[PDB]
Amino acid sequence: GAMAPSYRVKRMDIAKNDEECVVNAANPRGLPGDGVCKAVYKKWPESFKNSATPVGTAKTVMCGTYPVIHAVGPNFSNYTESEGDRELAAAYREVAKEVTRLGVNSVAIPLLSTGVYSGGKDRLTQSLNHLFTAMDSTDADVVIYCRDKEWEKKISEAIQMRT
Ligand SMILES: [Cl-]
Ligand SMILES: [Cl-]
Ligand SMILES: [Cl-]
Repeated sequence: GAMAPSYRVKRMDIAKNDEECVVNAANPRGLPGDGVCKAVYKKWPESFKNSATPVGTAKTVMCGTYPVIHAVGPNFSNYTESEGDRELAAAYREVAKEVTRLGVNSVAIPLLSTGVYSGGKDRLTQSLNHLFTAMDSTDADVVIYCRDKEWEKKISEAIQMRT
């Protein structure tokens, strides 16, 4: 575990993370995809061997000794708000299980279902709060990656509020 487990947020490409493992915002079929998923595919393409896994689940594949945790959030274009919310909470709980199993001291994580899976809605708070529900009981240092300046400010504020 980390000496004093923390939450941080960085505005940069998760493919250049400084953590012991990464969470991919994966699709269920293990395809290269776009956004985070495409950056992860370019950096760790070996990790997409048998990475296909259902919505609401996480599947880890090694790239050398570096773990890639393929987390499949729901596409809110396809799910109702109610059912999408259940599956988004589930994917984060499976991430917490994998991070614990691997014994890592840090993890890089994107906000699942906030990009092309958002169904055109702002899901910062929804996705962030499910991340906390899952990861609060783990002792890994969590580093949340985003791309938007206003999102970085809002995520930083949400972290500080709890402290
Ligand atoms: Cl960057
Ligand atoms: Cl997404
Ligand atoms: Cl973002």
